[PDB]
Amino acid sequence: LEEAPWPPPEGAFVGFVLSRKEPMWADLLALAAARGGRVHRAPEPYKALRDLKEARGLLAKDLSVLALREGLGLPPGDDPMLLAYLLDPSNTTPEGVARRYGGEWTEEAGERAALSERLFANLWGRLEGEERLLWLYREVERPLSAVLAHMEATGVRLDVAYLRALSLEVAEEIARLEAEVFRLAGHPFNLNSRDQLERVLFDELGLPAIGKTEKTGKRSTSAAVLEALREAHPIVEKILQYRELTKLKSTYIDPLPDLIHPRTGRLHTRFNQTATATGRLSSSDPNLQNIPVRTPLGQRIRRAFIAEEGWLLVALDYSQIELRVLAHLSGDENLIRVFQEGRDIHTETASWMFGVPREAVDPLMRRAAKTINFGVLYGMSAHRLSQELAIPYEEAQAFIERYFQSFPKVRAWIEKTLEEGRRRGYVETLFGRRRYVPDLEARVKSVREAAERMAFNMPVQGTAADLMKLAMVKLFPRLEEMGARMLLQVHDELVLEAPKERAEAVARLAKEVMEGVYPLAVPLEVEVGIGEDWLSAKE
DNA sequence: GACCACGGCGCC
DNA sequence: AAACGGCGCCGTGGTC
Ligand SMILES: NCCCC#Cc1cn([C@H]2C[C@H](O)[C@@H](COP(=O)(O)OP(=O)(O)OP(=O)(O)O)O2)c2nc(N)[nH]c(=O)c12
Ligand SMILES: [Mg+2]
Ligand SMILES: [Mg+2]
Ligand SMILES: [Mg+2]
Ligand SMILES: [Mg+2]
Ligand SMILES: [Mg+2]
Repeated sequence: LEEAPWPPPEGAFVGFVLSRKEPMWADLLALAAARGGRVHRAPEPYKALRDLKEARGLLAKDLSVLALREGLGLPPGDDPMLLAYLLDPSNTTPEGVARRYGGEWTEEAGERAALSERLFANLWGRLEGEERLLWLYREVERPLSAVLAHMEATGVRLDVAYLRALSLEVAEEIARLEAEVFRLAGHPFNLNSRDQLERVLFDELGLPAIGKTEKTGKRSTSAAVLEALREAHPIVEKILQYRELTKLKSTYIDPLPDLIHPRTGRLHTRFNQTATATGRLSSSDPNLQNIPVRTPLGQRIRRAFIAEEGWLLVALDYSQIELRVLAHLSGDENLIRVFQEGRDIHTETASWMFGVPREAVDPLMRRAAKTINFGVLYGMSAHRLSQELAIPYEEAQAFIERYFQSFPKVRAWIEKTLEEGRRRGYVETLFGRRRYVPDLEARVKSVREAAERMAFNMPVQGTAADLMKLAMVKLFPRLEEMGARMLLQVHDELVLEAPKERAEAVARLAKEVMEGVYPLAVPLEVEVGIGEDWLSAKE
């Protein structure tokens, strides 16, 4: 390309180099733009951002987030990554996309700008005739990137002093557990080492091995294996408790307070738009989509996620979303009727599991039922949920029978989905998002059947993902008008931050927007709560 | 110091 | 672990 002085014309494709991958923490090392056979290199990157009308090109959201960080209202526009991801969700990296669609991902901003221009031209051409994918791009993915950029730049407040105090307390309990484990082992060792633990349990203590690990075939020390050995030796329970505490402390309690941004005083994640095979988002650096909530200590950690002073968090959560989606996709009368009657499958299953009336089902019991309901739906074995429920194999067989027999058209939709998948080479969501599954025609059964479970799950999980994305795009401008903030997305949950005076109105509006985003054969119901912290806002 | 595979596990 | 699906991060063991 012909070198030309900054600034570039309108509609130019940007290229840029960051000191690190996280846009909220990155230094803008270089900035460039390409248009009309010319490349414009910015002598002064930060000031040059002001000359841009939009961030158009590869990883557009990243540059936009950095711009927002610097108080510049620069929205992301066209991004070849989004086009490639829609064509094939295995297109997740700019390295891969460049190689596949015409270029090479380098470390020079000018070459990145030129690459962005070429890739877009080529990828836009491949979207010719793909009207459903084109609809997803224009109406969902492209505007969503703008929404996500604002969310990333906003961040969420965290009670740092609380977590630091909690760390000291957990450390003392960990010390008690590890000391007991070493005593019971008869000698100290690296309890964090599963290799050393394996030898202690199975060679020294002579406990029976239950399972083997996948890649190397070692005797597994997983929680599922330990759960089976809970009554064989006192050391097992102590290890399980050590596992829980060290997991939470090393993953959340200790790292998170060190990740507070010095300018915003808040915690900033990244919402990756081209990272999953189903169309779901992912969250990273740090992952805020896996904040603990199951155990007491876990809930204690979730409490650290708080609203700004004078504000309140609003948590909105779709009700039984994939089951409702399944009802629409399959068209099963029995399942549709269940949601028309306003029933709760999770509660009903949980009542059966613990053998109690459905009014005696606590949140923890209902949570466990989700493993059973979705597990069985997506192909869990009779042997597994017999171990999950600690019931005889024969009973576990019977549950799987009645589950599918209650909803006959579900199995029909699955068989239809798999056959179409074999013929076309891909499955699709309700809106036409695709996932290629070539292993549907594998001659090895274990491989073929594994692919099948991936294949028929994708339209269900993906449709729910499409619906949430659409809801986010619609909801965002409404929130901006109300002075409320969209903070987090957790797959089928949104976390908002609103002024105390407007909290209830925001909750009501967001609920209605989410419920009426795209009507199905069954009503979409959304549970909403308001609180000073994340945990309180979901109760 | 970084990167890796692995086992393991937090969430949806 | 076991024929649930979808993610990212932890420490270990290991290389470079
Ligand atoms: N396994 C430990 C127990 C907690 C859990 C969970 C799961 C959730 N999902 C998918 C299906 C849900 O529709 C979607 C949202 O998760 P959710 O809100 O927790 O569950 P749901 O929306 O069905 O219940 P609720 O929101 O009405 O309480 O994520 C799952 N999908 C699969 N294949 N397996 C799962 O375990 C889960
Ligand atoms: Mg407060
Ligand atoms: Mg939900
Ligand atoms: Mg949820
Ligand atoms: Mg792994
Ligand atoms: Mg290992």
